[PDB]
Amino acid sequence: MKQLTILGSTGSIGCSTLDVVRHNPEHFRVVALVAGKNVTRMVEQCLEFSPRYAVMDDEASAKLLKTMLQQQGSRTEVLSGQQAACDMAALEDVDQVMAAIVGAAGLLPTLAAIRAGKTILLANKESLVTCGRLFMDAVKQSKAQLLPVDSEHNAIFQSLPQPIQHNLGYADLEQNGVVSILLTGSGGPFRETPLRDLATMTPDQACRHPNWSMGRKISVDSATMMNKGLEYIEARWLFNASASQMEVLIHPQSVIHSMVRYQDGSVLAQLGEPDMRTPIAHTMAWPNRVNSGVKPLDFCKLSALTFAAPDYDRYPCLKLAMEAFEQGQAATTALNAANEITVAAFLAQQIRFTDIAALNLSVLEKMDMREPQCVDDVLSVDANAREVARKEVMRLAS
Amino acid sequence: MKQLTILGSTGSIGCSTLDVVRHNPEHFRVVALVAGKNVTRMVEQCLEFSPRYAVMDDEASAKLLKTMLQQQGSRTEVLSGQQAACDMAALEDVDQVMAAIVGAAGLLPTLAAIRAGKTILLANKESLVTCGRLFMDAVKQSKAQLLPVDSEHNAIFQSLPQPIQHNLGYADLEQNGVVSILLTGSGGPFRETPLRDLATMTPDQACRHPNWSMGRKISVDSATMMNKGLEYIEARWLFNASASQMEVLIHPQSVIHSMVRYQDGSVLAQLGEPDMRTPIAHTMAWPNRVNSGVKPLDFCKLSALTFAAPDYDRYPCLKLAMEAFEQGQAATTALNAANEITVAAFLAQQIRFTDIAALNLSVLEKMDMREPQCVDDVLSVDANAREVARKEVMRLAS
Repeated sequence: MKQLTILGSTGSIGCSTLDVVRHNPEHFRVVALVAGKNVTRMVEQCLEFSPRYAVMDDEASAKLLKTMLQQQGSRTEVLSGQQAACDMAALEDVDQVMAAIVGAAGLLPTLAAIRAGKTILLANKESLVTCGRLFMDAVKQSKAQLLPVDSEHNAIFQSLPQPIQHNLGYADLEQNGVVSILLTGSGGPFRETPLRDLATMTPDQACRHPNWSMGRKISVDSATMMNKGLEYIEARWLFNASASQMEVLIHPQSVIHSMVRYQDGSVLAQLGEPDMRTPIAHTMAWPNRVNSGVKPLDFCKLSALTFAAPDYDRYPCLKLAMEAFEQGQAATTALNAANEITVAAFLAQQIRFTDIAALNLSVLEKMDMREPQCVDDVLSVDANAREVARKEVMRLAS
Repeated sequence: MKQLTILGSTGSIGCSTLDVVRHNPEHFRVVALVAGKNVTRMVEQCLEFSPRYAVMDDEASAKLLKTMLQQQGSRTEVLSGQQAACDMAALEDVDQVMAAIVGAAGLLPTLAAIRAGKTILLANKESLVTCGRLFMDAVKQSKAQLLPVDSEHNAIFQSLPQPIQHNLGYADLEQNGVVSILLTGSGGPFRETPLRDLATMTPDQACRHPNWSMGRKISVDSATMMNKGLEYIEARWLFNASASQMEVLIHPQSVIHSMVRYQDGSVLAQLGEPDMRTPIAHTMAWPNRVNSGVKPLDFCKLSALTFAAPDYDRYPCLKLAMEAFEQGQAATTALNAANEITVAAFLAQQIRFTDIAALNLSVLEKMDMREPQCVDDVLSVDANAREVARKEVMRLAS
């Protein structure tokens, strides 16, 4: 029986996680839930899973949640604030922590889960893009077990050897028969449009906080393969791989989610339906399995599997991301920050598509910052880079 | 440092095994070699790997080998006979035993390797088709570690969880997250013709004892998918899977060598070049890896990956093999024996292609034997079935 804390229970990953709990009330039990302002949804989950505690963004929200739960017979106790989240991640009884809170707000709470040595279900992969060094170091110390939730990372993890799985982050690939990691993907035709996505979003698989403004940034990051690059930066930290132990492959149908190349010629891969309950069910039941309510992949109703090396010429960002990794976390944090701004600039037609990679590049060159020492320097580099990218994006719009 | 005995060192699998030893003289050391009448080749390997002992088919051969080795300064000692082979498989210093001796001659020596609790590199998969119960039972007792050498089995094994890998044969799939095993293949167009094979056989990768008469039986067994069925019977013993935990998929390009379906929706697969040094290098270095001198699979120079459920109507044998498994090892041994005879009958145009499945079927029905208790009853059922299939094949040719 595994007890767990969910950081960001009112997002896509959150409800997905709970549904795995729902189908397996005999293997899991929510100890605490953490969210932002979504009171209504929070109440639902508390009534259904009877968590010990529940944390919201601010007290105004905590109070409302505290009232509704009260006038509805709920033993759950309510708290609020960032520190309370961090404390929820370190509770003694907690075995796993689903780190599904994106952005800065997710850094400290996630770091505290590691500090405490909890099994960490990494679902905010974007945090390794900036605090890769910090998180991975802290992991090495507490021996906290990392289990990637993202689709490709989880595929790689599932395809690696036991010794590397049990010591994710600080093990050695050469010593364990691993020649390279094959990060797969598809972007250009950037897999699917945010338009076709909205059209096929069913009435229950929409726990994902709306924000249409985001699905657009994602598709742009997918057209420039900047998303592949962040996956690259991330993959290198998690698996502790070198530039020469990484291989990027374009795979259109997305059936194979990523693979691992071995010394004897063998290559291991994980395949499956695009449902996020598979990766999630995997990390939660590791090192065993559980049903996630996902359909078995049907090999008869599939399209041909294709592969191709990316054309680093049509997609400068991917090469730019791979290059920043070599320049350290200051470079990666900067690259990420500038991209946020330049992509927004492009959507707001202030610049052209092609200027994204250009501006991103110019920004990295104009900056000269040191390697972030803690979550606070990362944020400093972040904010510092967002400023330059802005002073730049306007000097062009003129 | 792993010391090993090779049973059948002058065949395709044998030299392949030694080449893995050749590239890794720091991880392996041949303790003894076993072969038949190929004196010349035996001498080569003894001079190159300095085995402690060498065993041949009969003394005439042992004497010749003993002379040539002698008049060429070889400390290796020579023996002959079946019992000597069995003794070579049970030597204290031996860590692994490459069981690459096909047919009846391979049963006892392989059984003795298991009895002794050696790590068994199963390369004569056809032995599980008749003594599945015997071998698997004996394995369970000595805790001998089985490591399948065949392409699909090794792919499945590599794609299974640790607990099942470390206890191959007697573990439970349900309990370890495994829903089913996906045995892949291709036969009709039966992959490649023995004609196109001869044409592309290079001057060094021809350690395979000639016998063109065999490559033909293989292609016929591939056109009737009787080979898929034996893979099925075998796969069930090794992985201890039920009829419902087996799925047969047709996969033309043979890049994916087989896969495993999991409870959470994940499916694991192993891919690679068709070279037998990969599976071999894997079983020898398990649970770690070693270089096998096989080229890394190039995903850029591949053809589209296709899958399809087999049409059990066009290929009765596959359905027949799956059905015999349910009837026990008497049925499977019989099915195999009759097939030998009927396929030979077809090549010798005494019957038609379509009569193979028919005759195979009639034979199973006309027989009523008990479950083989030991290697001797299996041989009895075998010989008993070969006789019927003959009395039948001639009543038709009339």
